[PDB]
Amino acid sequence: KELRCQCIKTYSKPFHPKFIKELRVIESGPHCANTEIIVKLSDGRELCLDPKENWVQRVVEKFLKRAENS
Repeated sequence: KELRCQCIKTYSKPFHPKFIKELRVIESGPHCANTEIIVKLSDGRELCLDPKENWVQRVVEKFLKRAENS
């Protein structure tokens, strides 16, 4: 399934990676001029995050490292 940009907005306040349970990273391409990072929170809500922000990069990496260790 091929979708246009899935994010309407990004969430701008830093938060702890403990609240992320799933990550999707969709590189830019014909479908969407921007890379999108979509996180699923503990309770199933989803947020998009700005891939360019340092805090976002850090939170994604911390989630990935935790998830890789189960």
